[PDB]
Amino acid sequence: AADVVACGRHTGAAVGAFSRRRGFVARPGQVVAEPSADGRAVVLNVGLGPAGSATAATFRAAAAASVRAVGPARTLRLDLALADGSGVPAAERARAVAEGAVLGLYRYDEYRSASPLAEVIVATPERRAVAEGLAAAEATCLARDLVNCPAGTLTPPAFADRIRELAHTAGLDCAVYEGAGLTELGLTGLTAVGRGSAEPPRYVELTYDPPALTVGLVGKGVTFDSGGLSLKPMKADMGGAAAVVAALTALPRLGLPLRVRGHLPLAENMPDGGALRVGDVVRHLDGTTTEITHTDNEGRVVLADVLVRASRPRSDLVVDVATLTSAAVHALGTRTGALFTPDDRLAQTVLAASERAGESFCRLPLLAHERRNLRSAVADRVNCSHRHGDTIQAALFLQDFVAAGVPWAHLDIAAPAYNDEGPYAEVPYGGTGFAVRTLIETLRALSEG
Amino acid sequence: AADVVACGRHTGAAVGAFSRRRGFVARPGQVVAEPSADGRAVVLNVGLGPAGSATAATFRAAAAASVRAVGPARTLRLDLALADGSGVPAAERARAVAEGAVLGLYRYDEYRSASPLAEVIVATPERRAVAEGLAAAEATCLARDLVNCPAGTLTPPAFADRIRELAHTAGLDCAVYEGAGLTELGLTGLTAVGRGSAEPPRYVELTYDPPALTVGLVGKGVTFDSGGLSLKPMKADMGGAAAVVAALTALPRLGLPLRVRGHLPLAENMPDGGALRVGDVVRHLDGTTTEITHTDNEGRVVLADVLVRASRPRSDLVVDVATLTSAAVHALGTRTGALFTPDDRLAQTVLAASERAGESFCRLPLLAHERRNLRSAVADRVNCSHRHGDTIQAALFLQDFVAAGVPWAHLDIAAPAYNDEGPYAEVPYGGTGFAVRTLIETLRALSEG
Amino acid sequence: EGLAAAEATCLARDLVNCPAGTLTPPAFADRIRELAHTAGLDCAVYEGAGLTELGLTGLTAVGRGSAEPPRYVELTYDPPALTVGLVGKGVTFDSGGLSLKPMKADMGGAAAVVAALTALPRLGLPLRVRGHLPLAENMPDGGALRVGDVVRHLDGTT
Ligand SMILES: [Cl-]
Ligand SMILES: [Cl-]
Repeated sequence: AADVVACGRHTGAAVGAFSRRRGFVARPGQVVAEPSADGRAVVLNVGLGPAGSATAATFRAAAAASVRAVGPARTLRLDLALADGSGVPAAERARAVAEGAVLGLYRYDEYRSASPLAEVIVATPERRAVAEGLAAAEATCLARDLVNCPAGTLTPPAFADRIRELAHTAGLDCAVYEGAGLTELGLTGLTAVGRGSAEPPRYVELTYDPPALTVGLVGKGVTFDSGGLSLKPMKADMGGAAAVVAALTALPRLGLPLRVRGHLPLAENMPDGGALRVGDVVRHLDGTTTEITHTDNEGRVVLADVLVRASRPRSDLVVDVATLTSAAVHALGTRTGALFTPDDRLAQTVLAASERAGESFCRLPLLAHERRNLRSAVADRVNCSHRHGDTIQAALFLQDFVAAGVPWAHLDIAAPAYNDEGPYAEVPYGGTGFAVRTLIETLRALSEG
Repeated sequence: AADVVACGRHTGAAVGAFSRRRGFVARPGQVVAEPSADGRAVVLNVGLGPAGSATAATFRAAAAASVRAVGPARTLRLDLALADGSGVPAAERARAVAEGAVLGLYRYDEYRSASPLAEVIVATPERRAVAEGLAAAEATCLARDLVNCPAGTLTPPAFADRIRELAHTAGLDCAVYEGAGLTELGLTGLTAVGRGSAEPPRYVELTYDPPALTVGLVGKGVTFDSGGLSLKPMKADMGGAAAVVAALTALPRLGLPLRVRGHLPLAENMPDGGALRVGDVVRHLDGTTTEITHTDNEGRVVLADVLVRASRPRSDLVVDVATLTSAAVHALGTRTGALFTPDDRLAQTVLAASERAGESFCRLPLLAHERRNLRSAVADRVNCSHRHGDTIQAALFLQDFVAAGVPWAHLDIAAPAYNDEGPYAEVPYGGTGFAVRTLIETLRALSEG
Repeated sequence: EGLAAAEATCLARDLVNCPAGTLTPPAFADRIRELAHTAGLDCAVYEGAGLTELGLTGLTAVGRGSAEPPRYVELTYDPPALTVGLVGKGVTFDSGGLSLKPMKADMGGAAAVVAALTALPRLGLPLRVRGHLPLAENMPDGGALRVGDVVRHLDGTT
């Protein structure tokens, strides 16, 4: 038997006298606990708001609120997806409730010294949708764990080792490049940025090959970013690599008819007697040059050569994900990512995917007039203009390295990848796993078309 | 006879040997001067780039480059709009060339102590288009003059006087509110913000009533902003009011079948023994309250009551224009404005209008999750969260004051209203008149539908 | 005369413009050696133990944080009755060290001295001129010069 049962209630739905006396008015995520009818167990009444305004995000948030209110129970049954009357179809309700339950239960206690809850059950006939939601949420929590991991544990070599182990679990193809084998690939930005650190850099390629469409995902894996010699105005700057790895791990379970390759440059950015210097010039894999005008804009320099490699003459589409710029957050706020692409059809695909996933993105323009801020007196471009517009300038910088004719999108997720404000809804303090579920929904949509 | 004739040349078009020897390759805006065939005058060869890639902006920029290269000539004939072969229709070429000529000739020398050019002629059969372009550019230059004017000359009372004089020129209806007559309107934000200054505030309503659609335009007219007691991290913070006034002055010439009302709060924000204090609460015209948490976010507080008045139970649509937030510029850069509206159809109308005008805007989202950053411990809202996302938060703040059911758009033009980098194309250093031409094109489109 | 003076100026411009990753102290010493060879200016490059022997304590202390080792170069034009010594600061990259700045152009003095010396054989001045060129990077590092450290100089002062 369930120790606790969570009942979804839209505004106007009947609850008992005790629930009314406690102030239950079905506000989204409001929870009031009471004894079960027979007095042997617990019932949670959980608000879903007005039936007419409810979305999948309402259900996701209500499930997370339910799991947070479980107390010392061993078993919890969520009946939330059985609540009908909203416009959210049964399968969408089931998927969202399953996701919210896993996301809301997430804890990162690995590094504390010194959970009665053994089973969460989602009630619904939509078993496929439950499975899909659990898998998406489990992938999100993998990314959360990677971001939360101290940089001393998750070094570039350790991260490469972890990716290899994850790949083995579905027999994703995995190649790890290190030392002389890495030098051979000509990823000059990665090796230049990574050299100051005592930890050597790594490059990992991770392939799902279950198709007619091949998608390349590029994820920024800076495991610790101190700003280098220039300083910042630090373990979470591998959030892009975390999102890409996690999305790839979810694909074998979903069984999408789509080939997907992950490209993952891993490094630390540290000050040191041998660190990358202001004024240095990097000669990239495509023969073009970048002048290092600020060592804290290292991400774009690392990604450059990987985008050349990923788009070389073959992937039909390349998507990069990176915690790239701080300028983004000033106008967009802390919970919204930035999307760049020249392809309007790809923009709509990514944006609709983010809406299904409950993740907030804003498309920003690849402004031609900001290219003047890439100009260098010495090299082909700079990595920092010291002027306003760095979020757009970084996107334009990356665009230079994507081979002619290859559709491309760039996701700048610096702010929403790490929550330094309190927990809310299904999102914890700290590493969030932001963009995992957007990526999965994007890949699902691309596989259909 | 013309002392100078400017000839438009697309890439591949024939020029003489001298022009080739000087390096003329028809780059957009490249100018090479040479003797006329008879040796009595001057010819400018002016680049228009590849015929296939040329836009109206190409023509606007080429015309501005031509006028800058005139030397001591008394008369200039631009033949640029006669260049065909691009996809830009003849009327669009003529309008753009006329605009670029006026915009490129602009100078603000009123305050220097101690122009042989008497006539600029645009050659084309499209005389209506030339007239339209000259009028749009003349309105833009009016806004440039107002922004460039020292704050000691353009005080709130002086600005109100200037608007009255401008209105008289077409018999636009004009009402100026001051002193006790101003107090009666209940524009509490304007009177609170304006009180520290020795200059009293003004409120001006300016109406074009030549229609079935009535549009309200609200323009922020802070003639000098010191930041108040809180300080800034200053004469150009009336760029929104300048744009609105200038757009209104252009309507009688164009003769649009559309009623348009301008609403213009004018004030200085100064530190003083009687200045607005951090912690003060403003009770607005709609009965709601705002807590002043930072005196440098005064614009939104001034606009609040005017939006109540402008949308009160009647205008079919309200558009506000304001140099509102500095956060905008960090990710968008210095040459792009921010557009906010909940109405997708209105967004497309404004964006297409800006494209016709050659002005850069980016639509940003009214993010529901940023409303939590409007919360106050004392009042209904704050004017500053001290958190990231202020550009979005300011838009949400303003949205609160627009009456239910009234379509609304907000243009945040803080960065592109004043060019503190060098002149380029048709844009000078200093006051730019940004958004005048977007507003005119928006009103044209609305009048058709 | 004008072409030669301007060509020397442009040599200095090239050295200053060169990225610090290319123009390291060892690379700069190599370039000076090659320039000297072109007129047979006498050139001595001091490195490692040979450098330590000269007792240029300030140079070795400042230069130690960097992965790049310091160099000291003496470059002599000896075509005279007057002998002039030119000393040029050759910090090829200055990060500020551990204290930080409030960076490749801090070898402009060494560049000017080297370039002036290269112009003398063409002009044929009846004057002996010696260049003295300490070359190093100033970097933060676990082994970098510390605030509070004391340098004992070649003259015994601190
Ligand atoms: Cl970067
Ligand atoms: Cl404001």
